[PDB]
Amino acid sequence: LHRMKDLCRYMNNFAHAKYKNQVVYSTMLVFFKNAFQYVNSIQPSLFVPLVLLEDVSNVYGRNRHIVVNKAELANSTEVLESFKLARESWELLYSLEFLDKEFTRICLAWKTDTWLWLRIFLTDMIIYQGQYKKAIASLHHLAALQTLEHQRALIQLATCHFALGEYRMTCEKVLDLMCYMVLPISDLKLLPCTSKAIMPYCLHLMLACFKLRAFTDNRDDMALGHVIVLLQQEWPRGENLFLKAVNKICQQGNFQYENFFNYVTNIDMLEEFAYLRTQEGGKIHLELLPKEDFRLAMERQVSRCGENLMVVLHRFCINEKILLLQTLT
Repeated sequence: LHRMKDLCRYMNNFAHAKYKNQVVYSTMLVFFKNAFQYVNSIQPSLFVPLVLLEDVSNVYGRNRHIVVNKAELANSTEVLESFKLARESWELLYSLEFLDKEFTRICLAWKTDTWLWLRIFLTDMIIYQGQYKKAIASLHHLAALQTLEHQRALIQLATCHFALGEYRMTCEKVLDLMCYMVLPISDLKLLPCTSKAIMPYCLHLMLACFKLRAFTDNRDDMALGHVIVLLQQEWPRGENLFLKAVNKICQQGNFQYENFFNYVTNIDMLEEFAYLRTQEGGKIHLELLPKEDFRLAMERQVSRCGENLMVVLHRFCINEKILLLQTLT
């Protein structure tokens, strides 16, 4: 590819059929070879499927990189190299004008559906590119052509709908995503189509969305509730954000997040809320219920310590689908 780049550099910067034919066809075979390798690595069912995502790890805080662990993908280095080389092949195909035209021709001559392997590989290059609308269209193409590949389509739609500032369509796609994910448990990521890597990513997605929806100097209370509920995930990393939420509630003093004692299964949450209610965290009026009934409800909930966190978080996600109304901001 780079020998051709030097030779094609010379043939492009300035019939000359040989150079253009080489730059198209040699790239054509190498592009299908590398794309076949990539989609034989990720989503291997076309010849656990893997998906090229964008995980926002810092929810408490041509030159793109894929953050894939060596555990879920032990051959991640050369798979990433093959994806990069095929992306460069596609870029060099569409870069030179004659190469662009006759590559479009040769790809149109074969199955323009791009099957599923080539279609997935196009979705992956486009998501890695930084452009998400053609990625979303290619994922719709997948869904038309197509937890197996439904997990693939939904999770890729989620990461292409995040796209730096949508924050709602991602939530809807992800909510429809766990509907297929039933299990009792900061850059682009490549995670499998299983719960272990998709559930934390989806929860971080909702956490970031509701964090940006909540801390906007407004009086939105439901967003604060969603924020606290999702923050239970991965303690004690959410310590500072919970402290900020407590300070905000002390400033306001009108927390009305009914169904509160149905999702908040954390001892520290309840101890802090009781701290706020006695004299010293202020005298903060808390409508956590849909005087005695309040302490009585906290006494029921301290008895529910444990209650493995993903089960209750998934129950919150599926039962309270009305979170899209607060997600509108």
